[PDB]
Amino acid sequence: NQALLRILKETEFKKIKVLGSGAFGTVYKGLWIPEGEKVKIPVAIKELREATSPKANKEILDEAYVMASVDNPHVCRLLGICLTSTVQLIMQLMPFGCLLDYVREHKDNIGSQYLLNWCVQIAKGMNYLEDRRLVHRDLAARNVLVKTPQHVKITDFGLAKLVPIKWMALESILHRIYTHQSDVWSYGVTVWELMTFGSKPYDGIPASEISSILEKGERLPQPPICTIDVYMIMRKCWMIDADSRPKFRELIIEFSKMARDPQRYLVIQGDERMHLPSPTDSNFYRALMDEEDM
Amino acid sequence: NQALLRILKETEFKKIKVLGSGAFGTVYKGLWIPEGEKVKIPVAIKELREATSPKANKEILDEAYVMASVDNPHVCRLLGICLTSTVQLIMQLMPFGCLLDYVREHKDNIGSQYLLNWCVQIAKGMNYLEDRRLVHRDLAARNVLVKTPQHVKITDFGLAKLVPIKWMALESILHRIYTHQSDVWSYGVTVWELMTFGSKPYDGIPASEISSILEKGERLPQPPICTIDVYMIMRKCWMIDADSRPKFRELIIEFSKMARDPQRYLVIQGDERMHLPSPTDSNFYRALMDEEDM
Ligand SMILES: O=C(Nc1nccs1)[C@@H](c1cc(F)ccc1O)N1Cc2ccc(-c3ccc(N4CCNCC4)cc3)cc2C1=O
Ligand SMILES: O=C(Nc1nccs1)[C@@H](c1cc(F)ccc1O)N1Cc2ccc(-c3ccc(N4CCNCC4)cc3)cc2C1=O
Ligand SMILES: Nc1ncnc2c1ncn2[C@@H]1O[C@H](COP(=O)(O)OP(=O)(O)NP(=O)(O)O)[C@@H](O)[C@H]1O
Ligand SMILES: Nc1ncnc2c1ncn2[C@@H]1O[C@H](COP(=O)(O)OP(=O)(O)NP(=O)(O)O)[C@@H](O)[C@H]1O
Ligand SMILES: [Mg+2]
Ligand SMILES: [Mg+2]
Repeated sequence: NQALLRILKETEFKKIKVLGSGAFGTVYKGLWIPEGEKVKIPVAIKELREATSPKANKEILDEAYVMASVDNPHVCRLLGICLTSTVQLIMQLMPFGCLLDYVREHKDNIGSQYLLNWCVQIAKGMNYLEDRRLVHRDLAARNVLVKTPQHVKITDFGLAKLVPIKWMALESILHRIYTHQSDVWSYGVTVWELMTFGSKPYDGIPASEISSILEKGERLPQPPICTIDVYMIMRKCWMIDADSRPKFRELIIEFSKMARDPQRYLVIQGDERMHLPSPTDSNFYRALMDEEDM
Repeated sequence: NQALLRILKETEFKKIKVLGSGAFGTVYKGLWIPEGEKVKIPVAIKELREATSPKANKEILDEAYVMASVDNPHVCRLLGICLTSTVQLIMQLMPFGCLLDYVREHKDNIGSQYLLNWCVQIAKGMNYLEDRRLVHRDLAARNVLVKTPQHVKITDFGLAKLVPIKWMALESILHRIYTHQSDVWSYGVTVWELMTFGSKPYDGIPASEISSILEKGERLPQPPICTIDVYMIMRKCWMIDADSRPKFRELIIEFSKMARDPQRYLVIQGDERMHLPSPTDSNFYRALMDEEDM
């Protein structure tokens, strides 16, 4: 339990490059230098923006042990923490970045088989989080990391009382209710990000006005490459009654069915001439970057 | 089968730094750039020093497929090949280097648990090679790679069908006989390298006079940290009768027995101030550098 979260000394790692910033911190590419060793191992470091107090560190530590205990091929694990004045958090570095930036930069080379398989994998990780009784609260394409193009992992979940309005279920906006079923709403938006190759949802609509447009029944529009079979799934994720939305276990089955005939369900120009994963190219990736079970 | 060996294009990888050179080639730290991707993935590249011909490449390819088919936590797998005029071979890059360079650099900080556990692991991979009926032919501390300080893997085996005199069994020197039993002889020298923290075997004896001294019954001397129990095992690996030498399956059992009470079997000054990593440090290493099953 507590051996899954490594407490690091300031001196055994170094921030070398800024990767980005979000709501609660700045993420750096870093190097871990093990004590007494000569190697430098790349890591990702998130330094929190606000300074905390030794008793606030007790709250952080309690949740951090939980996030270090996940064990699933499609869920990132928190690896370590350094309790400086501003707390720093360490996880595995993903050289491919987040899935949002990935679908934007490769939006002219991504076939339906990849897109559908990413949907399957994100649903697998969320179903695991539900089994562990962990609500994500901030599912979005930026919080799905690409370990390899064939293997994505959910990250930055579990942050309970520590706002991404345009990804949140109506009841989360109005009442601060976060459940596994509002994660299903955020899943639909995340899929919409992938199918639009990374468009901003509700572009140009002020966040303070989103719950008004949701209450009047407007939802994100049908992405051009999405058939209606895919679009109904996304829309069912945005039902006002949370208990009527699909469950993650069901979303696994439906997108796995569609992934077995991906060109029937996504309509992409050039899809027949698009890279798909050969066993040779997959064996190479896993041996170089991705040795974990799946 | 042949999906286990990736055939690479010249343009998808680059040599960036020379790591060392041996009998048949020069090893580089390199980078793989996947087609259509932006990331740069570190690899190790061995360029053979003599250029080959398309028909000689068929021989190389037949063997490269066999070396790409090993699956054991303690045996490195060949990952890819590029058929340039001088052939280039690609495998995982080990930032810790080979065990010979590592034991030399940490010779004042290596405890008995590590050394005995390295002997076990080297024996596990060799026993696997024997189960696969693959003769190593060039086992030596330089051909054991450190994936993490806790996990070593044997490399550069199998150049059979197709000289390190001081690691070779007498029958291999005199008769070019290489068997699993002569690998056991090379294992004995390898353990001697580790227990002397990387001393050169038979230092000051010309290689051309080695078969003379072995026939006369001379062997490597007992390293200062080895009890008679450990040295007796090494000596049994250097018996002239190949079938009287221990089997790798036996060497696993015996060195595991010693690793469960390591200070009784190795006498290292300061050993009580150096032990294995806690579970915390093993979990951290494995998540960052070493996700494979064991
Ligand atoms: O480290 C993460 N991302 C990374 N990117 C790159 C490198 S690390 C993810 C993350 C990584 C995972 F691998 C898995 C899950 C996960 O959530 N975390 C973990 C985490 C734990 C705790 C906190 C936390 C809790 C409480 C408080 N305060 C102020 C308000 N009131 C109470 C006291 C401040 C901060 C934040 C995070 C977080 O952002
Ligand atoms: O590449 C290896 N090391 C590495 N270091 C860093 C990067 S790659 C290991 C290696 C790596 C492993 F991961 C596992 C086993 C293994 O052996 N190989 C593999 C290999 C295959 C073939 C050959 C080969 C075969 C025949 C010939 N002929 C042609 C006919 N006329 C003249 C000579 C020349 C060369 C050599 C090797 C070799 O050295
Ligand atoms: N483990 C990681 N490896 C590589 N890049 C990462 C990693 N974690 C996060 N990033 C990148 O770091 C940047 C900022 O991450 P983060 O601060 O979590 O912001 P965000 O996810 O964009 N926003 P937020 O919704 O608040 O979590 C993003 O571009 C991520 O792609
Ligand atoms: N995968 C690897 N990762 C990192 N370093 C490596 C790797 N493979 C080999 N090396 C290093 O590269 C150098 C040369 O490798 P190599 O050409 O096989 O020579 P060698 O094994 O030392 N001698 P030989 O018995 O002739 O093969 C050595 O210093 C090794 O430590
Ligand atoms: Mg994030
Ligand atoms: Mg070698």
